[PDB]
Amino acid sequence: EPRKVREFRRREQEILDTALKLFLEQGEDSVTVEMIADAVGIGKGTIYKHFKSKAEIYLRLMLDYERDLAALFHVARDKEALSRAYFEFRMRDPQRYRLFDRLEEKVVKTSQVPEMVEELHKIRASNFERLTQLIKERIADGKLENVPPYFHYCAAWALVHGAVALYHSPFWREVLEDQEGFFHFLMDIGVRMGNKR
Amino acid sequence: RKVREFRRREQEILDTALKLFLEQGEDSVTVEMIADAVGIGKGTIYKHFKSKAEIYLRLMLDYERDLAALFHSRDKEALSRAYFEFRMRDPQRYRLFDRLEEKVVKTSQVPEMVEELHKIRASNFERLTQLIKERIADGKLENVPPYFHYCAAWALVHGAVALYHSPFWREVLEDQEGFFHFLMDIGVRMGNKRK
Repeated sequence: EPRKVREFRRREQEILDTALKLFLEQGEDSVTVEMIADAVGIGKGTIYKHFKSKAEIYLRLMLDYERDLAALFHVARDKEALSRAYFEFRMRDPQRYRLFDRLEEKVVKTSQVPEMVEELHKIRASNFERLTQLIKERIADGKLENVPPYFHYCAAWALVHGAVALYHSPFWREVLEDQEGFFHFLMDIGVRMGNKR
Repeated sequence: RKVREFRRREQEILDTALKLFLEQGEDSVTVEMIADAVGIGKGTIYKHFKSKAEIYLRLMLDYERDLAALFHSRDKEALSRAYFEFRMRDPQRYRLFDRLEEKVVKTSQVPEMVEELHKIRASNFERLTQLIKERIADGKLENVPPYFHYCAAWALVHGAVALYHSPFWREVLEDQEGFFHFLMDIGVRMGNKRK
């Protein structure tokens, strides 16, 4: 684990953590590589050693999301607890969720960075298979109703999507007085959704 | 009472404006095109609808009155299910109405109808809150603030409508009518108390 590489990776990560933060505070189309560099304490030449364009930063953030999801699914693990962790992971960062929805149009569906996008789709396919495997196992264990597994997949997607929209609604955030009470209620809903009667 | 040369026609004007709105996008549809699809000239501008905005508001007002009629018609579970069915049928109309919130409702257009829309939406909000409170009191729903259940119903419906607009749904999901009733089961079962 040489020092040179540990410290290259650590800077790379600060670049990414800083870019996301700037993207979410100011709107991604404002933010340049240059501002991300100034935010981190480094210059043009240095940031280009890690990312040659904002688009590579964009895709790398989404790849890291997909790798984080992959790591959550990676022994007879507790599938109920994994279901809860899956919803918590998905609803943790609603701003990032919403950013990724726009990045889907602005860079994924254009292959501005074609090698990274090709990779993104393959890990997504694997995460899709991992999530539906969890579904099939909860069905086989009698927890989930025995309907096509994509029914539960689509339910989960819908719940996460509207939960994120709920958090972006001016009307909704004020009615939501106890926000962590509600969050845990939402997790319970997700784990319990489509449970066999 | 012979009044209904007007009645019949009005419902046909609305039914056809909406269809055109959803097929071609509302910004592109004119009263001219609506009188055309229905088979009339401009016996539509005295047919109520002194403008398209009045058609827009009428459609939203009709939607909220039908929602109101749902709550009026004893079986709280069957009513909960009818509510989700009502909200999730026609996701395209749900999306039109969302755009009209910004394009029409939150402006000075047709203020008398917007005022009425705000009132009956508050009415319907209170009837939903009340059904929730009853289901909590009757032990069916978990005893947390009613707005927990209300926000959760809003999120399910909203995410459902987006799902119905998604590349996934219309190309890989096979059994759409079974899925629909599965999603309504989920809404009815959301937040139920476990004994």
